[PDB]
Amino acid sequence: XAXVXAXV
DNA sequence: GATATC
DNA sequence: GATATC
Ligand SMILES: *C(=O)c1cnc2ccccc2n1
Ligand SMILES: *C(=O)c1cnc2ccccc2n1
Repeated sequence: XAXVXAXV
């Protein structure tokens, strides 16, 4: 759920 | 480092 | 299960 390097 | 909503 | 980036 975090949106950092992936954004899910 | 830099992590939480589906 | 469902994950990558400066
Ligand atoms: C988002 O809350 C979150 C938490 N754990 C994960 C594990 C693997 C892929 C994506 C994820 N997203
Ligand atoms: C993004 O590429 C990425 C990869 N690994 C992580 C681990 C912990 C927090 C954030 C992250 N972001």
